[PDB]
Formats: sequence, structure tokens, C-alpha cells
Amino acid sequence: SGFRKMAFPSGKVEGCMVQVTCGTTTLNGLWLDDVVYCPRHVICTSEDMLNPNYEDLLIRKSNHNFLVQAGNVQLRVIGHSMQNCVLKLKVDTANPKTPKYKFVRIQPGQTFSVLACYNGSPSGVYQCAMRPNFTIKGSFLNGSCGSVGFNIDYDCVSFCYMHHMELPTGVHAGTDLEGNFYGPFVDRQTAQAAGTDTTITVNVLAWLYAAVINGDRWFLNRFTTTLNDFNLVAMKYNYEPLTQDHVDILGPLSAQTGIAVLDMCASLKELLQNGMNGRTILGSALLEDEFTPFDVVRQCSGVTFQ
Amino acid sequence: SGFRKMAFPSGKVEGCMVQVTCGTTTLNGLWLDDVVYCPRHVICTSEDMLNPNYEDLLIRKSNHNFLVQAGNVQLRVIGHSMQNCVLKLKVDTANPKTPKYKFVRIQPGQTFSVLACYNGSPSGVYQCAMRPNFTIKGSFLNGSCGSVGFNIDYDCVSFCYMHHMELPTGVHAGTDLEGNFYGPFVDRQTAQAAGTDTTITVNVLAWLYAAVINGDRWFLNRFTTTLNDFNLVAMKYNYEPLTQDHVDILGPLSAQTGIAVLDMCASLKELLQNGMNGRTILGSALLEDEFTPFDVVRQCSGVTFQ
Ligand SMILES: [Zn+2]
Ligand SMILES: [Zn+2]
Repeated sequence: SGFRKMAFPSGKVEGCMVQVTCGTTTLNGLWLDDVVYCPRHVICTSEDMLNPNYEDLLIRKSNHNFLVQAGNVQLRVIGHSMQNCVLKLKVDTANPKTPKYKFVRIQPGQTFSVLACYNGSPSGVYQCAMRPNFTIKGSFLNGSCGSVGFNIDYDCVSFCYMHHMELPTGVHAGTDLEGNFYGPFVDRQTAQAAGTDTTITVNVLAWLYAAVINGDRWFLNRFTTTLNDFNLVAMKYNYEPLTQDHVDILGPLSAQTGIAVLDMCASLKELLQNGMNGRTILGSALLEDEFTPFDVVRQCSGVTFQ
Repeated sequence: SGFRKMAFPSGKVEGCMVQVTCGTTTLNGLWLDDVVYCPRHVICTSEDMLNPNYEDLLIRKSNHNFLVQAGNVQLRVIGHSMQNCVLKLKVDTANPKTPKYKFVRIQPGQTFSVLACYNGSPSGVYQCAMRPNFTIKGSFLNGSCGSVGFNIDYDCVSFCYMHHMELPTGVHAGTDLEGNFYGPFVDRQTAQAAGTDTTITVNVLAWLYAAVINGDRWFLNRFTTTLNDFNLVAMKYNYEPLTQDHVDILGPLSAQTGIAVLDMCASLKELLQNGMNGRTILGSALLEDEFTPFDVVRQCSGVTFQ
């Protein structure tokens, strides 16, 4: 028993991180097969970032202007191209440690593990969620750009995030591995507004089911409610509205605990209107929304990977 | 910027986990050089665990009674021995993926990463602290026994914990890699009492310094205090007393923020007597004690590993 904010094992990804250097800028890249992916602003100086013309900047660079260093070995750049906001550097050596991988564009509310890297070396790993406003609340210092987020399904690595920038508000923004930003952000150093950050209601509910499985049941009241009356209360507290798809995803958890989804919603409503009153749930005095329904079943059943 | 409960990259450890089977019981083992370490109760049945005579049970077992499986390959057991509460199985093949490693017995309040494994396959990784009562609050299901905790220093892996059992209270207990339990526990299925769990005060202080570095400064009052007057208040709330060694360890953080240790203590005292009043610090409504002073500097400077 017990419940922890758990990350995926990072072994398969550690063998794919490289150091990419262009001119003076150095950041991290992802080496899969014979191509290296990295943020395109590796070609910018501190002054270029205020208003960069990436096309014009990329024309001035040749294949030999890029230094790719795998741990302590240099890959030869024989081809470069720009796909949206990432650079694809084609090198001469295919990564012998390339795992089975896919590129995926996740949706808000989904979770993934981040391997924070500096100078192409892994520093730590943590689990987080894509917020409804397409930001993440991560931990990144200068030089962490190019760090990637990922999920693991059995033996396959699903890359879903590449880190690009910290906004003036302290939150973080990035792209999928095709270089398309999550959210309305651009790789430029300017004031950019993130929308209202809402709470991922389906994840809160999944967490409450985890609490029941692990012995915390004080929050279970004997009331019930309807989807409409619940969403009316949720919206007042900046909670994402609940749909039937969400109710369907929670089905396995409802069956294992004998607690109907709508009954759990009635419990959550009471917590929103009345608060926790100095109590905790799974050791927390706030409602957690960084566990999906799939995360809860994985941790409460013991799923493994290769 | 930002602050996350961060674990070490687990790559170096993933290549060391094996499946150990004796009779019907199967759990995880740690394969370093030509020896495999695992909990000795792998030789017990469900009925043996109530009152096991490990010496007498081990006599009935021969080298060929143990099945060691590395992923999908079998190591031949050519020697077995019992060191305290662990079994040392000497095999015929040295692990080609053996990293530089040490065995270390950590002290309460120190943190480490756990790689939770089932059937010798990694499931996830999380960071936790050894409580002052020598328990950990982990996430473990049946078959997770033999999972290890570890730290990383540059390129060397320090193994500090092997998981052995869940107490009837839901908390977890285990040994160092020499088989000596942390705490007064024994590998027997009986009611065992853990002492009072106290809050690791030096870690709370380090966390408060992390908050200041990251922009949360509302809790900074303009009072001060003495070590004696502070410890008098701490003890009333089940907080570990502060010593001069603790003040010395916090020195680098005091210098970087310009806030004297004793001034921070005065701020913490106020939080203990008055509470948070519905506010948060680094996104938390409780005081966190699972970050050491060393963890804070590592995450606020960008330390890396190989
Ligand atoms: Zn950058
Ligand atoms: Zn066991």
C-alpha cells in the first residue's frame, strides 16, 4: 500500500541525451536513430532571442557549425533542417541505444515524466501534468532546454514534450517532438500570457479513489448529485467540467471500490464548498490533480516495463 | 526556476535488478559483480513468515533451489550465504552493467530514490526520506520486496536501502545492503511498533530557503529568536530539535539569500503557532521535510551525473 508521485524509470531515455552546441549556445538534444532533435533557438545569441528571424539566422549556419557530443564522443553533422520550432540534425552514426519509440502529442490533463538535463547529462526525474492552459509547472534552470518528457508503454517510449522556455511568470512551455508548441506560445523572449489555469477534475476524482483504496474515507459523505448540478459548482471554483467520457474512464475504479462516480462527485462538491478543515487526504492538505485514472490503476496494481 | 520533488535518474540501477525465485516465492534481487543480494525471506512460505527459523529453513535449500533470472536469462547459483537479513547468492556471471557502487547506511532525515520493481522489472521511481523512526512512507505492493533505494554522486551509485516488509500500519521497513534493519524491526509477520514520527526540522528550514529563492517570501517575519527558545517550541509540535551541526549545514543557503538561520527559525516558529491560514508555500499547504539542504542546492544549481 501507500501512494507516491511516481515517475517512469528513465534508463531508456538517458541513453538518448546529447549535448548540442552551435556557436556559443549549448543545450540538450535527443538522439534517435541517426538524427538529433533540439530546440531551434540553439542558433540564437542572448540578443537574438528578443526578436529572432529564425530562417535568416539558419542560413548563416553550415553543417560544421554544430557540435554534437554524446557523453564524450562527437557525432558528425551531415545534414540539418528546421521543422517548426525544432532542429533535425542528421548525423553519421545511428544511436546504438535507440529504444522502440513513438512521437505523441498529449492532451491537457495528461501526465508524463520529465528528465531534466544540463550539458547533455541527466540531473533528475519528476512527474508532472500538462495544465489546461498548456503550461507545465516544472523545475528548470538555464541550459535545461532540450530536456524531454516521456511516457512508457511496456517496452516503447512515447516522447511527448521538449522543453523550450520559461515564461516571465515562472511557468514553462515547450513543443511536441514535431516542433509544434503546446499552447499559443512562441520561442521568443517577450511577455506572453498563459490563460486561466484550471483544476483537472477527472484527475482529482481518480486521486480520491486512490485515497479510498488506501484507507482514507472520511471525505465520503452520504449525499449524491447530478452531472449538471456538479459542473455548476465546479465552474465556480475553476474546475474543469466533467463529461461522460470522464465518467467512462473512471469505471474500473468505481467497480473496484463499490463507489459510484456520481457519489464521488457529491463528496468532492462538499470538499469544494466546505474545505478540508485542517485534515489531509493521502498526506495532502490540497486536492491533487496530477494523477490520471490510468496512473492510479498502474500504481495500485503494479504495472512494469522492460 | 520552480521546485519539484525530484528523483535521481535510475538508469544505472535498472541494469542491476533481477528476479529471484526460491520454491514458490519470487521477489527482486540486486546483481552486482558476480553476487546477487535479496531479502532472506525469499526462502519462506506464507505460513513460515509468522515465526520463521531462518537458519533451519536455509539448511533445507541447495544452490540449485534458487532461480535467478536477469530479464530473460538465467544465472547459475554456485554459492549461497546469509548475512544478517539478506541472502548473498554467488553466481557464475559477473554483471556486465555493474556501475561504480558503494554500500552506505544512511541516517534518519536523509533522502534517497526508490526504484520500485516487480518480478525483477522496474515499475517507477520516487524520492523519499528515512523518517526519524526508521520507517519510510513508500508505495509498495506484493512482490516489491527486494526493491532498493539509492543516491548518486557523480558516477557512483550509493545503495542505502533494500525493501523487506510492510507493517500493519501501512508504513515500510527494510535494511541496508549488509542486511541490518533500519530501526528495531525484524523480518517476521507480527505486530511491531514504530516510534513517534517527528518532523525533520533541518529539512523544513532548507525547504523554506528554497521558497525564498523561488519567490515565496510572505512567511518572512521581522522577528528573531534563540536556539533554545526555538527548540522549546519545536518539541511541543513534535519537531526534531536543532543543533549547531544543522546550523552549519544551512550556511551556504543563508549566504545566498542573505537570511540568517536564526531569522528563518523565527519565521518557522510563527508558522507553527499560527498556521498557514489557507496560504501555500511552493504550492503546498503543509510544511515539507523531504528535502535536505543538499537536495535544495543540487536543484537550485543544476548538478548532473554520468
Ligand atoms: Zn533556451
Ligand atoms: Zn516480502
